Amino acid sequence: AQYEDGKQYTTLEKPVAGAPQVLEFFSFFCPHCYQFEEVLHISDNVKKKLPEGVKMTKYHVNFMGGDLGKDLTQAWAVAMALGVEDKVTVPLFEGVQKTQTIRSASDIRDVFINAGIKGEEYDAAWNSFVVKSLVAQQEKAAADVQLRGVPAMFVNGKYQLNPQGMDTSNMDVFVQQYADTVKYLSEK
Ligand SMILES: COc1ccc(-c2oc3cc(-c4cccc(OC)c4)ccc3c2CC(=O)O)cc1
Repeated sequence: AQYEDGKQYTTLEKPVAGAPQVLEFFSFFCPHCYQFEEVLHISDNVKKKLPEGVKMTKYHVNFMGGDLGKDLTQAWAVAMALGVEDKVTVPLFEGVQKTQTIRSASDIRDVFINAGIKGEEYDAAWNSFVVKSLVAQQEKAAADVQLRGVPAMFVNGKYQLNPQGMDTSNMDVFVQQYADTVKYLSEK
């Protein structure tokens, strides 16, 4: 078998029902997550290898960064509620890891302000029960698979990507193996 459990992916002991087709977990504090987003563009290359109907879901996690870690998960909920993931992902990553200018909830907000989101919209979304729910959903999804590491990707609540079984001498080969794997799992 060219794909085998334990190599390119692992299988969940207890599967999760009702999960999204493709589910990614990441942390703006997470060094490999910065690489998947800015250097390797994992999500985008996965997306391009799937049918157009497949739903990709990406969630932030709490277990890195203490207080800011949770602030970031609420802010990611704001980003999803407002639909501006594509406007704030890069500045969030660089604020936390490149310039290290994100050191409080107020600096996170600055990112959205600079990115074009009006102060009133941000604060209204930040404090909304819609966002509280989106925070709960992110947490719940993570809880379902006892997530202790990011970046992580799960396919149909049953399969987890195992980047440790993939060649890393070449960034492009590595993301294609990763993307081709997601496609193979999406079809099991
Ligand atoms: C859930 O926990 C985990 C999450 C991710 C990893 C992981 O992240 C990785 C990133 C890269 C990389 C990134 C940017 C350029 C680049 O150059 C080609 C290579 C390469 C390999 C890995 C691995 C696997 C391993 O460590 O063997 C491990 C554990």
